[PDB]
Amino acid sequence: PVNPEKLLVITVATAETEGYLRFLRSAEFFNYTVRTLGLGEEWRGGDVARTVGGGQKVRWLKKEMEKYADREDMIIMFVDSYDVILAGSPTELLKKFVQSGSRLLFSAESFCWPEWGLAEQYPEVGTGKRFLNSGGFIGFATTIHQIVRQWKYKDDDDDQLFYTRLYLDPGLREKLSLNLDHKSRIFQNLNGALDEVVLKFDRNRVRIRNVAYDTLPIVVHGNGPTKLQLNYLGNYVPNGWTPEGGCGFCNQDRQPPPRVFLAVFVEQPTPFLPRFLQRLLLLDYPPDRVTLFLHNNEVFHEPHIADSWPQLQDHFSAVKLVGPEEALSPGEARDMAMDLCRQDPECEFYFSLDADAVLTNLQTLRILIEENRKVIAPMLSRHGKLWSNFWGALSPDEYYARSEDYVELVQRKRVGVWNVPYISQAYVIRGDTLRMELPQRDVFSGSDTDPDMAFCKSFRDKGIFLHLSNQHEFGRLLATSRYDTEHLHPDLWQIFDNPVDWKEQYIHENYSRALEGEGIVEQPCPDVYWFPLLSEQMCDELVAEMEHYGQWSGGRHEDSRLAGGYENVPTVDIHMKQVGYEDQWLQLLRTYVGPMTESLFPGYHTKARAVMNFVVRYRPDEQPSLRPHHDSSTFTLNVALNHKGLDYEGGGCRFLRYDCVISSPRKGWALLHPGRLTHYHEGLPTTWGTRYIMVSFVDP
Amino acid sequence: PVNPEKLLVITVATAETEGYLRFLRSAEFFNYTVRTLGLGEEWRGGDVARTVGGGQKVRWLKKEMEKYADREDMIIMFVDSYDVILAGSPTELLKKFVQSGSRLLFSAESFCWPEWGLAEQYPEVGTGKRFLNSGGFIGFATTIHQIVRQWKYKDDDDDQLFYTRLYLDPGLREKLSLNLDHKSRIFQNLNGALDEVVLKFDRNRVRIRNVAYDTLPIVVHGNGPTKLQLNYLGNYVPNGWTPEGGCGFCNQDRQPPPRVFLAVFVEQPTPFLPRFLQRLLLLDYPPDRVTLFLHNNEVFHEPHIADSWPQLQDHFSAVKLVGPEEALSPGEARDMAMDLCRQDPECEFYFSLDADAVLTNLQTLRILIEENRKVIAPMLSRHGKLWSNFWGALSPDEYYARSEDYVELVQRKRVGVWNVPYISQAYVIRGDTLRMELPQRDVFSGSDTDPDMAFCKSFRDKGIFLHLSNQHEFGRLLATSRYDTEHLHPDLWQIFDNPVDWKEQYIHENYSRALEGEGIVEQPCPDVYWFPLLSEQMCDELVAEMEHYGQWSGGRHEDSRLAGGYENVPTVDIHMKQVGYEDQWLQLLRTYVGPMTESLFPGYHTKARAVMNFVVRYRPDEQPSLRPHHDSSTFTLNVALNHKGLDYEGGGCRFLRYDCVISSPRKGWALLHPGRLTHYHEGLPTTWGTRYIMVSFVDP
Ligand SMILES: O=c1ccn([C@@H]2O[C@H](COP(=O)(O)OP(=O)(O)O[C@H]3OC[C@@H](O)[C@H](O)[C@H]3O)[C@@H](O)[C@H]2O)c(=O)[nH]1
Ligand SMILES: O=c1ccn([C@@H]2O[C@H](COP(=O)(O)OP(=O)(O)O[C@H]3OC[C@@H](O)[C@H](O)[C@H]3O)[C@@H](O)[C@H]2O)c(=O)[nH]1
Ligand SMILES: *[C@@H]1O[C@H](CO)[C@@H](O[C@@H]2O[C@H](CO)[C@@H](O)[C@H](O)[C@H]2NC(C)=O)[C@H](O)[C@H]1NC(C)=O
Ligand SMILES: *[C@@H]1O[C@H](CO)[C@@H](O[C@@H]2O[C@H](CO)[C@@H](O)[C@H](O)[C@H]2NC(C)=O)[C@H](O)[C@H]1NC(C)=O
Ligand SMILES: *[C@@H]1O[C@H](CO)[C@@H](O)[C@H](O)[C@H]1NC(C)=O
Ligand SMILES: *[C@@H]1O[C@H](CO)[C@@H](O)[C@H](O)[C@H]1NC(C)=O
Ligand SMILES: O=C(O)CCC(=O)C(=O)O
Ligand SMILES: O=C(O)CCC(=O)C(=O)O
Ligand SMILES: [Fe+2]
Ligand SMILES: [Fe+2]
Ligand SMILES: [Fe+2]
Ligand SMILES: [Fe+2]
Ligand SMILES: [Mn+2]
Ligand SMILES: [Mn+2]
Repeated sequence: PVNPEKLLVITVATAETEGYLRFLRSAEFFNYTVRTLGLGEEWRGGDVARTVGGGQKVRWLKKEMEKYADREDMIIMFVDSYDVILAGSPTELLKKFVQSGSRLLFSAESFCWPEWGLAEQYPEVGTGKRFLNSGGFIGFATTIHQIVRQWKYKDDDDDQLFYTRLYLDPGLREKLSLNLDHKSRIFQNLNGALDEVVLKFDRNRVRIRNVAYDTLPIVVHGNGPTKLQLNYLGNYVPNGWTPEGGCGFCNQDRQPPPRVFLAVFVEQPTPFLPRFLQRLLLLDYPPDRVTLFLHNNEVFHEPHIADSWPQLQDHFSAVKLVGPEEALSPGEARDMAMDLCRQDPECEFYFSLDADAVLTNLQTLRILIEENRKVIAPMLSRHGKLWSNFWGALSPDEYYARSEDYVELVQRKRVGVWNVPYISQAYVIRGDTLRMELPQRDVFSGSDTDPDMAFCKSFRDKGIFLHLSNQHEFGRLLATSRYDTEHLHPDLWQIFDNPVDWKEQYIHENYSRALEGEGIVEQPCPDVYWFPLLSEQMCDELVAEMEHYGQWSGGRHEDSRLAGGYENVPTVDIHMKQVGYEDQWLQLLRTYVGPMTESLFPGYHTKARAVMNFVVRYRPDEQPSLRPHHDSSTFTLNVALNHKGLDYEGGGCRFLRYDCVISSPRKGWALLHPGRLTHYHEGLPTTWGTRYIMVSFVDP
Repeated sequence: PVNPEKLLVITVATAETEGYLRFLRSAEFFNYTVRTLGLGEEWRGGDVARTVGGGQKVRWLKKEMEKYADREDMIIMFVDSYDVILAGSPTELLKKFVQSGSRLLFSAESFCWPEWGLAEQYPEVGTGKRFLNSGGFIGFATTIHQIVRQWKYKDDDDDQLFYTRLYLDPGLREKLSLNLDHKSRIFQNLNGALDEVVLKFDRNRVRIRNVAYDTLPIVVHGNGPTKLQLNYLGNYVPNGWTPEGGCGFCNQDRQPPPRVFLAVFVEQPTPFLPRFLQRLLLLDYPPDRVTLFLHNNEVFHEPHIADSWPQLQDHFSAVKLVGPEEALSPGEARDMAMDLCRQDPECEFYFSLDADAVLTNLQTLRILIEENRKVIAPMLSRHGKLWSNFWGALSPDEYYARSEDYVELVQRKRVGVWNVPYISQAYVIRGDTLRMELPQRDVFSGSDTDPDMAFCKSFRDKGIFLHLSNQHEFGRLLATSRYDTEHLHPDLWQIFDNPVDWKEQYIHENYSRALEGEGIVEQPCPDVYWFPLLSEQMCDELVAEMEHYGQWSGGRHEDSRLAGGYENVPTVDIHMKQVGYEDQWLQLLRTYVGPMTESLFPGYHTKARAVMNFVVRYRPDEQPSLRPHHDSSTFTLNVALNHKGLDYEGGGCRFLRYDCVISSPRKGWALLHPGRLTHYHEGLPTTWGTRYIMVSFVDP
């Protein structure tokens, strides 16, 4: 058994990149011994991701190997560091090396690179990989020194070609006992073998398994165009995320805070923007340490920004508004906001937030800053759907693709901080990263590529990890796809696209607690129940939308009411189908009135059918009252839309057979009474002002 | 001015017939002086209504006139008595006689009788009547004596021919100044002039007016085949019935009573015969003075007669039953019953009563006996219709005809005792009339004529008046036309044909008082009303009719009930349409449940639509309960059909949302509760016996 104290891992790294630190973490997990060559030096090996080169690695290794030229007792493994993670122990590594019977074992790959013609000089192998890969090899220090000492070439010459031609010398190959890891027992190069590699999980550790050769490799090399696939594996292997310990690089549990440049982007008509702007004032971060930048591209949102701008300017240390009259494109606005933080050394963190991002966690900014990453984004999903603000994978031409663990992350079956290829809508970028690693102005612009994609690609080109955290509940994403702005209050029509946000804005705040019991629902008259339904904003906007239409009924008008025999009992009103809001109001009936009715009348079941839905207006000089009658309905919904005294005097509902009077209606509250046989009722005269009510004859 | 003390009326009468007494009454009304010739003698003038004759009148007048042969101061009017009424005063009579300028004025008529060939010897007249009528003439005693003294012929020779040939002597006509009353100024012969005579009314007196000649005749002669028309006029003229004094020959205001032979006739299947038989025990007349005869021709009624025969035999002095096994025809049975009283000198009055006669006035027998007529009938009409138990007129061939005052009598605009040509169903005949005036056995039989018509014709042939009294409310006539006896209880199906009687038998006795307020209706649970509806007999017969059908439902059966979502809530029941009683029960709903519902739920209006009508049976070994559910109805009718404790234990209705239980239902009482939304209810288990209820889902 070879002593693990005799094993030395040698790698090359000119800077402590995130890839290098990910490698060191995997090495320290198995208690490896790693000597790093080249830290602080300039990389003279040319463009590594674009062409051949990397000879500077061999030059540095050759100089380092002169100390160990006679050390037969020492085993040395050389690996890359930026795109390599370790998945096995040094004990298992050395046992597999001895089993190989080799004295210097190179990794094998599918492609004969960089000279494809040399592939016939290679020995013929069976199902295994056939050609040498310089990204990783392990052997005796003496044998390695005899190979690397022959290096006499330029810093940008290809290292793999140098090792390949030495391996293709049959005399040298057999004298020094050089070999290749054909079946990936030790080294797993990913390029050309993505469909052979799967994750193998354990309790507190993850590995990869080669399903082609049924092996458990020690070294995972994301060589060539497999960087993102290695990022994916690196989220688990070796102790990234485990079924028992969760993520092992996050903060599972949570004096001046860093100064932050908060940039808000409104690049399309967005629902509930006033609610988004008011939510900025509620973010749990000292506003004296936050600078606000807001780019609005929509003239539709100019009144919204203007309403809240005094409070924003009074809240944050400094504010800046870039409006639609500046003709900025989204890529230009995002370049400008980011460069405003880059050119300010007092900007310690950059926080980009889009209008369709609803942050339910007011501690989002603290949590992401405390995660201490270069770039990190909170996970935000469309409510009840799989769509969210990140991608797990890329198609070969850098387009959307679904990763194998995307659904587990969105559903939060696995939580942590994840290295992902794409993020959007909300992210926190370290300001020093913008200054030292991405100093260019054209991060979002420069191409015909989409700005969101150009931003992520600009960071991936620099080796910057794009982190995504589902460690906490952060928020959701608003549906903005087909937002109809051709209304006086477009957010009234958002009951389908954004139901959660529509409820919080238009459904009464105490509605849910009333539905869950708690003695909020009243019964002022026998079998006439009284519960809060609509918020004051819903009533104010609904009435406003009615008067904006203006076509109130009068004579020649018929309602589904029943007086003495044949008799016409009309109201001055506007029906929901007149204004195009019936489909929306019927959804409110199905979602909110239906379940309330079944709770109050045990035994009754309803789908909330309603042909007659309309808003009644009462006025002393128009029609101030409604004479006794029945309703063509099983039960009737009567919602007060304004305040008694403030907006009108008099009014009220009176149930004759009980001598019971709803003297003082409540704005947004609803009456629930049977419509036939027993509740002959009457609308008491409106003596002053104007009285609005919303009426629905349910289940006719 | 001729002194009325010089006027003498001479008439002939062998007996004081009703016609003679009607004449004397009219004479005494105007204070006439009447000498009657021939009382007590045998009529030897032959058949007067069948051929020529009447010379016995002239023989008696001739002998009487010898006293007055020289009395120039005396005016004498001769008239018939059996078919003559007086309509004017002697003063008006004598003024018109002087105006004629005649010394002996005969009545004129349209027909030259009895020798039609003599009519050319008559003088030519204009529009007036041309020929002599011997029924009435007025003249000086001297002139009359010179005419009648020439009588030298047989008792059965024609008097009119004797007077006619004397009048056709032109020398005698002009010497004695004989004349005819061409334009009916004094005498009005009815034969050949019915369309010229109308009644002229006054405050306390009625006359007749001749519309052809615009005259007011003094003497009305119903000569020949106009007896019934004179009977009609005699009901008014001169003081029969007047607009101010009413009838002047009736009892407008009401110690052993006379013995009576009560004959009951059941000649067809008759509805409510048990109720008729029980009503006999309630007639307000001492039953020790009544003999009961009952002829039943229907085997369908044998059980009914048998049920009540012990009580009848115990009630009346003597009883006799003639059943269907005797093969008697209605004419033979009515002959037998009438002759049983005729051959008994202890029978003082005969009271014939048919099964379709409902006597609502228990004092009917006293009232009719106190009227002191030979034959008298109480007016009984079909409820709300014009059909009744008498005719006002006859067609020329002795068939039905409507008299000019028929509707006034049936509607009781004119009330009194009326001389009518036909009566039926109920009449009281003086026993001595049967013994002295109609001794024949074949009163109803003998012809192919209908028995009811043969009976009336037998009395009209003898000059017996058939009196009808609408002076009081006496009763009604049952509809027996299409009585369907193919049921276990046929009277259940009588809601249409006899609604008044159907109500009194099957609608609860305290129902009406409950509908009119009076605090009988209860409200045991909120909006669940409780009122009496069906009598105990209705419940017992309805349940019996259900079990006689026997086809109770079970599995595979569906009702219009609503449980949790889609759910089947059936009952072991029989629907009304299965047994052919839906049209009848729907009538009960329209007539009795409808108005009660509108009274209890002010504002609601209903036509009592009900598709689901059925009788539910609950049993411990079958289906003892009904689980919570709603009803496919606006309101539900729940009628208990038997007694709790006596017929079943347990059971009852429970309304869940009110924690209210109808623990003790009442037989024949009905529950009225809404069927939807608020009154989720349940049928409590029937632990012992059998529980029946009638259910209707109204206004679905
Ligand atoms: O700026 C740098 C770039 C690279 N390196 C070292 O050199 C190693 C090679 O870089 P990469 O992993 O990105 O390159 P790949 O493994 O994808 O394949 C590439 O390797 C080197 C290139 O010259 C080859 O042409 C190509 O095969 C790195 O893992 C790192 O250890 C630095 O130390 N500083
Ligand atoms: O039985 C009788 C019948 C008749 N009379 C007297 O004789 C009168 C004539 O009898 P009716 O009124 O019934 O006969 P009418 O007036 O209809 O015509 C008839 O009169 C007598 C007949 O002989 C004639 O042939 C016919 O014209 C009676 O009014 C009555 O006063 C009797 O006193 N006893
Ligand atoms: C929702 O419920 C709360 C409490 O149940 C309501 O609150 C109160 O408001 C009144 C005056 O508006 C105060 O006098 C009370 O002290 C408040 N109580 C509490 C506990 O805060 C609240 O008004 C309800 N919402 C609406 C829209 O009516
Ligand atoms: C109709 O109403 C009368 C009285 O309102 C009911 O009569 C009483 O019957 C009870 C026992 O049945 C007696 O104790 C009372 O004394 C009776 N009262 C009177 C005033 O007679 C009668 O029962 C009702 N009819 C039905 C069918 O229930
Ligand atoms: C690494 O070595 C330390 C001793 O310095 C030991 O506590 C730890 O358990 C080792 N880890 C593994 C995975 O063997
Ligand atoms: C008839 O005479 C009596 C007197 O005896 C008189 O009282 C009565 O009024 C008279 N009737 C008429 C109608 O003249
Ligand atoms: O004004 C009211 O409160 C009653 C009006 C009513 O019942 C209706 O909407 O038909
Ligand atoms: O048994 C009862 O009283 C209730 C039965 C019922 O409600 C029904 O007829 O459907
Ligand atoms: Fe309307
Ligand atoms: Fe209403
Ligand atoms: Fe049924
Ligand atoms: Fe029911
Ligand atoms: Mn590499
Ligand atoms: Mn006569």
